[PDB]
Amino acid sequence: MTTDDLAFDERHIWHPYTSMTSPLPVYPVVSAEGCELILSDGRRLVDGMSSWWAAIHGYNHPQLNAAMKSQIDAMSHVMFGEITHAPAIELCRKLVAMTPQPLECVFLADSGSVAVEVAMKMALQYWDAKGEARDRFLTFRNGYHGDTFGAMSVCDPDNSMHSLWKGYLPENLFAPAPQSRMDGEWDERDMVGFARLMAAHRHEIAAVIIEPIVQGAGGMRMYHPEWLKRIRKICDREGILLIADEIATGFGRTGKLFACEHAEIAPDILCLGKALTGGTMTLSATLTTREVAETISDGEAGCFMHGPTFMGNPLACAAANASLAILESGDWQQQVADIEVQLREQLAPARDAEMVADVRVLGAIGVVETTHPVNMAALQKFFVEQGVWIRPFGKLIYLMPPYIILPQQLQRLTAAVNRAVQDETFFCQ
Amino acid sequence: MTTDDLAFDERHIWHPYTSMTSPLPVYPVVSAEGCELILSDGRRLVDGMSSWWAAIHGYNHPQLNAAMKSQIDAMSHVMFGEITHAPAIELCRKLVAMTPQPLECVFLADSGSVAVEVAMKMALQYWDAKGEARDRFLTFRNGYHGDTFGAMSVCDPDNSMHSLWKGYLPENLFAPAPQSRMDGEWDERDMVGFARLMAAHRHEIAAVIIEPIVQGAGGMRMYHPEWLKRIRKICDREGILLIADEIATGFGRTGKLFACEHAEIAPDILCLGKALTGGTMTLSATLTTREVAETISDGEAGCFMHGPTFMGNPLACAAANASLAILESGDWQQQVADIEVQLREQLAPARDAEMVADVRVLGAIGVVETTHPVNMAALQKFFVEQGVWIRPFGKLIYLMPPYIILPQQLQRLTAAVNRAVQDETFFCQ
Ligand SMILES: *Cc1c(COP(=O)(O)O)cnc(C)c1O
Ligand SMILES: *Cc1c(COP(=O)(O)O)cnc(C)c1O
Ligand code: NA
Ligand code: NA
Ligand code: NA
Ligand code: NA
Repeated sequence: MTTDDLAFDERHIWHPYTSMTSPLPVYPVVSAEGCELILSDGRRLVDGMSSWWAAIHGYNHPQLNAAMKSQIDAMSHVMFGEITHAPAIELCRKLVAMTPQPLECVFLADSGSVAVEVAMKMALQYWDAKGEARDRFLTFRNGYHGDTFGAMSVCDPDNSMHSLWKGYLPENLFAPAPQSRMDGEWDERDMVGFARLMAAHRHEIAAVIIEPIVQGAGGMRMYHPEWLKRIRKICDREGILLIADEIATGFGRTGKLFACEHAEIAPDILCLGKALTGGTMTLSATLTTREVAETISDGEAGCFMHGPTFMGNPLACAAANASLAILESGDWQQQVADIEVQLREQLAPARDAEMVADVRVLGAIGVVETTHPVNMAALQKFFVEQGVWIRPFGKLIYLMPPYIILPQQLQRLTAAVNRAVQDETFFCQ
Repeated sequence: MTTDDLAFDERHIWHPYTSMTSPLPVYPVVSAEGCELILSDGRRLVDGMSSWWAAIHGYNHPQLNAAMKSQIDAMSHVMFGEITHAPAIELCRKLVAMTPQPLECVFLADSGSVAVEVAMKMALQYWDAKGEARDRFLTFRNGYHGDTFGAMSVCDPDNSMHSLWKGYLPENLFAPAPQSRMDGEWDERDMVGFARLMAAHRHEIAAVIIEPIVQGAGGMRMYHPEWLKRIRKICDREGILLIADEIATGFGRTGKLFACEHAEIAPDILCLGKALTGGTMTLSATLTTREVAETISDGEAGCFMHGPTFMGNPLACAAANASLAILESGDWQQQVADIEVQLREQLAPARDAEMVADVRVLGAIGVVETTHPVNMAALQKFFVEQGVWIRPFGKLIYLMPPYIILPQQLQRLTAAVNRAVQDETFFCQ
């Protein structure tokens, strides 16, 4: 990449949640290997972000590469309507086995947002074929489920700018955000804003949808698994369906294969993505029980009414099988247990930092929340200079590294974080 | 693929728009090269579907493969927020150059539906920034724009089952389906429902959104370019935004690179996809003008509120560049013009077939509408037997093959179609 390349980027190319009029700098990445990213100027950053949850195996993993190139040689894409193929089968084969028993019907899709639209749509079609008028969704505050309209309607109203879509956006129910903390004391009084919400719309709710244990893009919070136990039971008695978005938490990122395992519960609907394909390309997965599967298919339409052009993309499915294959090894269990300890350990000094509100860790997830928003460009510049890639946001500086990160690598990350939160230099307001 | 594999699929794996209790047959493809698809039994089908538009360069293209493998060797993926890279930059470099001048700001996404959800959100955010109260969308009936909630909102209310989502889905404005046909008489009465819809909602409409010239999966209809020119003026004189969905018509499918060229008009917002990457994997793109792009960033949000996890996916971006590179050769124009010739000639017998309502051709789009719904399972089975892959839908049998297709290959497609609409056998009265 050249001087004129980088100038084309700023003037024409949108980035996630970015201004065209005032964009802040970006760093030119030409390649990536192991737990590192390589900038065009040859610098190597240790990766602290896993490209946002996804790249749990690092980059240029050889297993991943070979599976990818072999599938391309057979065909990297062929339509799924209505053709089938070996990658798709073996992917839905794994997915069903590794998830709770009742989850055995699988809808592959292209992104996390699309899959959340699919769960959502499954819930409405389920109640419409049952003769029940249930169009409402119930979710926690601070939740994040995607950027598409439907999923936007289940995101934190304030975090997101729902005032922006005041009028277009359909109005749902948001219970207070889970106060009791993962590995903390369960306070009964936590269950009232929810209790009353179910009470007054109990007749109306088509589904409850939350991020299990970890609320990701809504603030990296980590609530008490006791919450999900309470959630499974009310849904069970109410009949209303439980949607688990494990698109961020999925595939043992939290120290357990799926996050619902923290409360030994299973959802009625499970959304997966991101880490699904080991951070190689976009793929998504929505699983459900056969009873939902059939009650939707025996309805008015005769079918579940969804089906994107690139459904079941063999290439993606191949990356996915390669990734689940790495996991099946089980070696991830100790990688994460080890990363957890070193995260909990080396982030500990941080709570004594004047700028730090809270430090919480679960699995390969280390969160250090400040009392003021980071100075993005400033901080972002200071991380690179340290040889590390860490994408901070609002009041959060956090780590979520490849499972394969070497202790000395984790160490630099954790050292950059402490370093960065002890001076008021990289903060505003 | 083995016997229980195919059985696992039928019982656990969903397909586009399919029933889990009573799914219809499917065909197992093991690989694919050029313009043919190969079944597990070694059977070889000529592809007339281009895997639903996308595979304009056929399958296993050598340029396509090596670009993919090369990018795979540098990195198949790295987060774009906010990092940049060579595959993304060069893609948007090609995008901006090849589309009408005012279109120079690009937002990369993962699928068509998502691209449409971006176009809509740009439109709403645009009017929030100007203090104007415009939340409504104007669009033609018989249109198709995606399967996600927001895009669902502008799909044909009947074709799509809008009763199923009565309420949740926002209720938009629907002009009648465009009566005058591509290459025919422009009849002024055509513009009365539309005029009157705008007349009473002139003030409310944030945007007009339609498929340019060809109405895709909602009918395989072909309207008269005069509709696009007239629409550009009303939009302009009202100031309202115009969104063209070229996820299906884009990259020369109709005889011109982009279908708005038939009317020598430019949208304010353009959606792209499917053929973007040569149908290798999913990638999307939403371009807009610098006035829209700046009016939104200078709004309350401080950025365009979108950013998918895999935004700017280096792997996909790599595939697209090669596919666009192939087009740069310019061969597509006379390859497509020629395919247009053949469809016109050999689809001609169809109008003497009892079962055929209409026969229309535009570019390498051959359409044969029947008088009754096809017998999907039956029809689908007969084509396979013919050595061809044709995927019929509702009352339509249509062909849309790769630009590379051999005259001898095309011949078979069109001859299978002709056979198939003589008797009443493959149809369900
Ligand atoms: C990342 C995420 C999503 C979004 O998926 P996209 O690929 O960005 O569309 C949805 N839900 C949760 C919980 C996520 O972490
Ligand atoms: C195919 C298509 C879409 C949908 O894109 P997906 O990848 O299937 O979500 C949207 N609009 C038009 C005009 C299309 O042809
Ligand atoms: Na299971
Ligand atoms: Na059915
Ligand atoms: Na342009
Ligand atoms: Na701004």
